[PDB]
Amino acid sequence: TNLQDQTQQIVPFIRSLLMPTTGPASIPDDTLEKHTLRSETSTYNLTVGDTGSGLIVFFPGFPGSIVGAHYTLQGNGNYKFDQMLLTAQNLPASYNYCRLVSRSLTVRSSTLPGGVYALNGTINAVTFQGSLSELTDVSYNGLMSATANINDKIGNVLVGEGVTVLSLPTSYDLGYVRLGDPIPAIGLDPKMVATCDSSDRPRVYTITAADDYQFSSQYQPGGVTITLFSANIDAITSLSVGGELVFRTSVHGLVLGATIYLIGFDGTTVITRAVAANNGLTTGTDNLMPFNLVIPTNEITQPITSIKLEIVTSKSGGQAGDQMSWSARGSLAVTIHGGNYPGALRPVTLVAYERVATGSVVTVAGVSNFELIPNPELAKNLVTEYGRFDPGAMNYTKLILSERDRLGIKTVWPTREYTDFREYFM
Amino acid sequence: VPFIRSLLMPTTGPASIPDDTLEKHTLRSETSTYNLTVGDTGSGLIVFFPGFPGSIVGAHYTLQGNGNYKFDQMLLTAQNLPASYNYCRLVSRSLTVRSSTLPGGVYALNGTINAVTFQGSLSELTDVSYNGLMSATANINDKIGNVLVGEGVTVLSLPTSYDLGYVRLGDPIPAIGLDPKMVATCDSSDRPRVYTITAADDYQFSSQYQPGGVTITLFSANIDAITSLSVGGELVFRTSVHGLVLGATIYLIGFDGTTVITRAVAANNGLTTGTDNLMPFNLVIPTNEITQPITSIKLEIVTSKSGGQAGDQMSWSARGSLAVTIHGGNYPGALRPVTLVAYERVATGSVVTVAGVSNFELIPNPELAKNLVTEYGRFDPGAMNYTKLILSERDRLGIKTVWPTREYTDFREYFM
Amino acid sequence: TNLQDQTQQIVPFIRSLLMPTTGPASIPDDTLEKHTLRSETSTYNLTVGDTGSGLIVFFPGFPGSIVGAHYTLQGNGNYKFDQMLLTAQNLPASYNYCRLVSRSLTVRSSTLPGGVYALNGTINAVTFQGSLSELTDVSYNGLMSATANINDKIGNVLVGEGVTVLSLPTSYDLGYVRLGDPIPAIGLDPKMVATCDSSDRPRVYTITAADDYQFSSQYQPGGVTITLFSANIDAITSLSVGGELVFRTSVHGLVLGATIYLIGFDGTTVITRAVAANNGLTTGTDNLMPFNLVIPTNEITQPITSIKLEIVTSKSGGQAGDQMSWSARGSLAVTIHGGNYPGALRPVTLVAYERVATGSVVTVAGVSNFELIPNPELAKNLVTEYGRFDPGAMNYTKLILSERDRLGIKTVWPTREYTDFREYFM
Amino acid sequence: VPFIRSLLMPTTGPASIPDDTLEKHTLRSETSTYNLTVGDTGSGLIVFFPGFPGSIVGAHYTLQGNGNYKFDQMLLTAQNLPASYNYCRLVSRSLTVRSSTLPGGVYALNGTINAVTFQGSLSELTDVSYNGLMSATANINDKIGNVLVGEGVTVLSLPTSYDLGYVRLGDPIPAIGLDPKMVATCDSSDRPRVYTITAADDYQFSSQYQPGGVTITLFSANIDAITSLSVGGELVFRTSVHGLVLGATIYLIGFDGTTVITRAVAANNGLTTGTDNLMPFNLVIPTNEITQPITSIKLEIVTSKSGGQAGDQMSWSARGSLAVTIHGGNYPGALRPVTLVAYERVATGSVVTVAGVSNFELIPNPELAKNLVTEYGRFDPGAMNYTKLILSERDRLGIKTVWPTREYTDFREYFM
Repeated sequence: TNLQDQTQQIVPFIRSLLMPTTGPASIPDDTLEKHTLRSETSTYNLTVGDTGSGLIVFFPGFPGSIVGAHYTLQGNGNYKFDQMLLTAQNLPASYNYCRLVSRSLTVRSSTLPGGVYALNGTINAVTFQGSLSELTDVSYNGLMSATANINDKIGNVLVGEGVTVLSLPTSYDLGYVRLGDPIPAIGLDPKMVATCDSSDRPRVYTITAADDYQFSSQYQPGGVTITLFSANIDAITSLSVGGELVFRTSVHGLVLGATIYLIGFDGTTVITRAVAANNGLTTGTDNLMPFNLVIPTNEITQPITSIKLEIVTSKSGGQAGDQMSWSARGSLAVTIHGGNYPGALRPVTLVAYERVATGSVVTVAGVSNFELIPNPELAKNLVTEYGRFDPGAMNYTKLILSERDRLGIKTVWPTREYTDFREYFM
Repeated sequence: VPFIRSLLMPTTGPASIPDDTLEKHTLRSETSTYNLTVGDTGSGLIVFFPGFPGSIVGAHYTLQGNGNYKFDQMLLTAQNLPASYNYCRLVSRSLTVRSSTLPGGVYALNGTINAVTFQGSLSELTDVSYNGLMSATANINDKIGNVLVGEGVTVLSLPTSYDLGYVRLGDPIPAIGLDPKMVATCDSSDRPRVYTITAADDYQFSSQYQPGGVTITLFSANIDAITSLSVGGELVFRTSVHGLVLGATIYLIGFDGTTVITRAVAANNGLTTGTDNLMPFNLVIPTNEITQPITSIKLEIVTSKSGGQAGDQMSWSARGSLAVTIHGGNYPGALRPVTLVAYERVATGSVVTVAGVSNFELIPNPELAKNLVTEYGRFDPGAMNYTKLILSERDRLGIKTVWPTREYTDFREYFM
Repeated sequence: TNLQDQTQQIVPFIRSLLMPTTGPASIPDDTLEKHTLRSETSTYNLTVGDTGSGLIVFFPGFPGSIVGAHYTLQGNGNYKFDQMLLTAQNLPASYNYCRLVSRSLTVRSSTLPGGVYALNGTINAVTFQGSLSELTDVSYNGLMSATANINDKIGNVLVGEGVTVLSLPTSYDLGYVRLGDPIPAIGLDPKMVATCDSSDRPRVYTITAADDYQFSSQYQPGGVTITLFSANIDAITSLSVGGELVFRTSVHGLVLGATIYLIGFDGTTVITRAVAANNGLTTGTDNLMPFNLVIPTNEITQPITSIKLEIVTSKSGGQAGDQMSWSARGSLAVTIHGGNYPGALRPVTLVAYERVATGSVVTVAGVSNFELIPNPELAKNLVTEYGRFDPGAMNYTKLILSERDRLGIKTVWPTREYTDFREYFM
Repeated sequence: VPFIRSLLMPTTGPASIPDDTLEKHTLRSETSTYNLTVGDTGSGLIVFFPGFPGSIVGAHYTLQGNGNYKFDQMLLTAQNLPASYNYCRLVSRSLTVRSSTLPGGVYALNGTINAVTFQGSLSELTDVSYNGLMSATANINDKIGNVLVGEGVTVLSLPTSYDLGYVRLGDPIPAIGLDPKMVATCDSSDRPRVYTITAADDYQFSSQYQPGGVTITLFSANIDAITSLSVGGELVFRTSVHGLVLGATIYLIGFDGTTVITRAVAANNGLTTGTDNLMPFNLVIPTNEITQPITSIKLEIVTSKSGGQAGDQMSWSARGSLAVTIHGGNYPGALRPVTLVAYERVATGSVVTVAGVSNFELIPNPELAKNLVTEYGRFDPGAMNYTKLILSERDRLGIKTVWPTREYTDFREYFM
């Protein structure tokens, strides 16, 4: 395939929705705003590990320049993070706002490593209607029993034929999200950043960590470490943590220390942020540590599945054999900025492969169709205008999406079936 | 259809928006008039907020004999909307700026007008000068230049988005306290705008001891704010020199560069060596003390060591991230469409006249909802498609946002 | 006049060269290169002084955002720098290269203050084929003796009529000019700038400052200051000073210091840079101070007219009325980076106004057409392409400019003669 | 062979450029061939200079197991042209990147190619990865994606400018010296590129005493060099502490992060209290020390204290600005047009074959000019207008700078 950008190719909405490789249109709905169309590609040659198996989490509907992430299944039974898939152009560096019109990806392996003379490999895929940590079984086999819809899952497509991910809409009449763009700033630190993050429709978890949890342990050198909770969260962008815990004690000479851990999908620790240090407890008094954590977007290198609180307690001068004890009563509220905008976390497409030869490649190639608002430096030079009026396009989209089971339009295609559906729709 | 009559001619009256937000409301229309005296250089800037749901129409700035501006006042509406209403929604707005002096001869008085419609907020502009306004947009019909003040400029509010919820105005809720200066309101909160400022990344600071302490500015960053704001986060300090005392102060800086609000965030933090020291940030700033618009934020750090020897070294190391939250910031209209009207060197003793009409979809507070009847919008089919068609053909029909006023009179007679 | 910005309107080069407010065209020549067409306005309400007189020094042909400079005239016959006349869009912020296509300015004072019944003022205006500090007589009457051509000057134009300035070409087949564009760079100092300068066709002034020059004076406490030379130079953008002076003496214990001044058009010192610091001398041996100066563009707030070198000599062990003496032999060079580009300094138009009523205005309004090359952030999002082919345009331009004394085409027009010429050509 | 045939098909044979530059010369055609060995990950980056007037074709980089790159070699033409010629112009150039590995079965081997043509230099690219190449331009005839290595890509050189003079090849001049490894050349001088870096604008430094001193990096900036450069300017150091001494070093960093060239700029430079202290910069970097192209530059000041004591204070403050002249840097083709061809994950045991042909107009050195005849160019009127007619209508005819090899083969067949 000889890919070219289609951003000067004017197209109706109904073609650009189902065939996103044609070019961008604008979304016909009640949001009237001056904007700019841009069609953006993404080309990858993913590497096959030593077992032949993997997992390609796709994020269809994401209103920005993240497509997904690739993982390699290790030999012991775990996953290991390879890289996050992106789009071609870094969209925060030139545009403030964004809104996804359509998207289509293509996963295929057909090109025979150097000492190999036969082709091997199969593909299972679904489209799960929740976030990545919400999914209960992420195997190759158990991936299929994730949804009850027939059209949202496909089974044992050969890896040479390939699969095709199609982005069906999560909503309309949506607002433009704010891309995480730098704002002008000067500081004494040369590696100082400041961004304007995506903030409309946030996601808030609340975690009751302890409701009078009694602690009891003996003295040890260096302290005693427990883990107060290990709840699951969902994060591709920035996030903040708030709340408190309230401590009571009857033993003198205790100091406290807490830390927050953010664990990725593959199980490794992504971020360690210290919370308390040299926090001396006083008996007969509700004393407390507050939680004021703000984690920026660039700290996140891979997606995040869980969050964890470890607390290190140690007596100052007991030194031999004595008790240590405290109680905890508090609640904390984790806020994910822009977590409930439909598409940022909600539809998750998983494409897993098996049996593919070691050292072979799995080629992922796609094209995204956005609509944007420029930043102050690019708006001096580029023209924005309202969308071209087309009546009866929204009704025809509602018609197609309502009568979808009999027309056989699916969000996860075999490539040979998507191709002659496309040629019939031509 | 009465909606494009109320949209292209907002002095005619209000009409309800034909979209799918079906809520009981009442239509009200409110005027804003001002006779603006002119400065000693004759020049200045009028920033407009045309899509803004609320009483705030604009802001006035006068340009000094230097290059810097000076805040004059805030252009508001006739009556206060949060004193009698809870929710609000903008239908349309028109705003005329003219010099009401009328020369008695043939050659006119001094002063011309530039007028651009910038598609981002106020602090995102690069050049705010009179010449430098006409770079800020590349659209042919969002800017007009070199228009005489005797003719005038008229500013129109074209939509930024439809299907928008009603926004809560900054209305007083019933509250009692011991301080007679207590103000408790219910601010606009839907669609926040959040900044994240990684201020320090293992930054080191070293200085000689001085009496009183050494003050540095850790960062400065451009943010936009007209209403309630909040700062939260944490800086983390490590040191090895004993006996340091830390104190931080936040700042909010205006469009004229003058400091609006100073809040001492941390005071008398004593550092401990070999541990991990905390300076957590907890600020809420109410709307009632935002006197002018806010353009940037600053953070100053003042460190000092008890003991007092002139050869002493003080040193610490910093890392952290802080987050600034603008409540109701990413609502379309509250900050993003900004119209600037700059007049240069008008004659001394001249009067510049601002006069307009705004049209609303309001919802009354409970003491006045005993007397006002609210009801659903009057249904007309095809108003939305005809609005979409007229705005799709905006370039060929010559519908602008700023213009000369006589061109708008010729447009208005041709449209009626 | 209600100015609008026409860059979306194509035009031939003959209509854009003679009537540059119509729109931008592409220069037909053998410089074949992908570019974008950009046309820019510039509007000013200049303030008249207390005497009513002044001067407007334009720069027709400058390949950048600098149009000119305004100087008011003081009550004691001196001048005083008001401001720089610039283009609306800062072109180095978003473009890297630049050629000028056309330009057309208009000076006019039709409006008058609130109580005044009558309108005063007359204009002289000349086009001078040399640089700014080469002009010998800058008086109101002495402008007319700056050129011998019928069409490069006009006098006694009433200020309510106005004067129009048109830039006829100085050359063709010129390369583009590297604008003073910002660079990606990080440093410790937060107010760090680093630019890529205009450097094609530089200008060199060499100055033999001394040739066995003998100094002798009595001892004053602190030393005496003497001015070794001063010379007329020409600089708007960055320049460099390089060279060396070699000192030789026979009096024990002397301390030398040197400082370089740069003077504006009005006489005030723009830039001071020290060259020698405490620089002790040695008897019986030639010892030397070198010159290594780099002046960036943003240090220069007004056009530079002369350069000066003051040398401060001193004696460490003070004694009442003893002799001090030295000798000098050295030559230093000044390199105005990109000074010899035809248009950047070589033609200058001066528009002097007299007897305008005080407190009134003088209004400068123009249109400048360019051909530019975007920066790496804007070339992601803007289409650039080759110029439009029209044969015989270059020959017709050469014919028009060969017979300009017969056809009556001039650089300095009076207004409404340009209007009836414009309506006849249209 | 005419010019318009030699421009679009450079394998045909060389012609001379029809323009107003009449000079006795001789025209020439050179062929360069490189069989390339693919690294362990399988990916890399070939960076072509499609308009370079001399005999430097490109540079191979290899992507490692981490994110880093490694320099392989500078790809060159067949003969070293500065050994035998003085001056040059480039007429045309065409290069071809594919694998000559000819699969036996039905399916092919691993490997794809991206390719873009970027209109600025190499250190001006924001993202240089495989995926991030195809964002670097907006023209659809300057980028292509997922091209198989079995098909391959083809790079064509279209003009950046015409009516440009010759450039001096870096030929050696006759010289004698005591040192046997003495190099003296005459290199490219016309149309320089000058950078101005205000390195410190009243910066202030403060630190404790340490043995060996404290090293701090003053600035870092992205420059461009394939041939010789120089550095000039000063720094004025003000201090207040006795016994200080300074020493600086300028590093030139390659495209892969590796330090290419280090030069001691000043050393054992003592500071005097209360006066200015000048540290002038005078560096000349010849062409032969540059092995891989330079994309960055640093300055690192090592402060120290004479007669030092533990825990003792040392501090200074500096101002100054610097100049960096790249000789022959603003000449069109030396640095400004750059074509990048990135290949990813080619199969194990496969070779990538860079092979092409370049056409020149050359003037010999005086040892070879006594045996070749040099003459004026051939006269063909209308070749320049026909060239302009082809290039002005480039999108309707579909003439690209990067081609698939099969589509350029089809173009070549129906252009014969």
